[PDB]
Amino acid sequence: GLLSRLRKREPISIYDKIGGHEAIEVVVEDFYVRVLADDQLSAFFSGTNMSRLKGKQVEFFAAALGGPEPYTGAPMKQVHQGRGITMHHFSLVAGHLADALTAAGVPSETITEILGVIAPLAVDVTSG
Ligand code: HEM
Ligand SMILES: [C-]#N
Repeated sequence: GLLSRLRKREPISIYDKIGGHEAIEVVVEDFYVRVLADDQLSAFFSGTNMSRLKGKQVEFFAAALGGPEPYTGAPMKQVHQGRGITMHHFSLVAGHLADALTAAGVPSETITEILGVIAPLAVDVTSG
């Protein structure tokens, strides 16, 4: 936990500094509200079990930012490949993530840091 890691002189992770698991859960919920209300994106998730996705994304986002959480989903390249996702789509999704972070009160500097961890994933997520 954060306390245990601090007693062992480990640096504070992005996960811990934005409020850990509960912060990620709040942000992911908001994020998908934003994504599904965007006409340019909603169709990608037609028929997708959103309850299930949100759970995987909470795990994935937590793990990526330094949480202890198990990621239980499939690899990014295999999940997204062939879905006709372009950098324009990727960027919109990253935009909604930034907007959810802002709405949750995450300092802009830390959102930029989070996008620096996420942006590289575009190589696996896009086909365009
Ligand atoms: C920004 C970086 C992204 C991350 C970290 C991410 C993460 C994830 C995760 C964890 C899953 C769940 C995989 C599983 O079920 O095992 C997933 C699935 C999915 N993602 Fe993404 N994603 C990203 C970008 C995008 C974009 C840009 C789109 C479309 C514009 C997209 C559309 C989808 C779809 C359609 C699924 C599968 C839902 C289903 O199985 O029906 N993702 N993604
Ligand atoms: C992908 N959400």
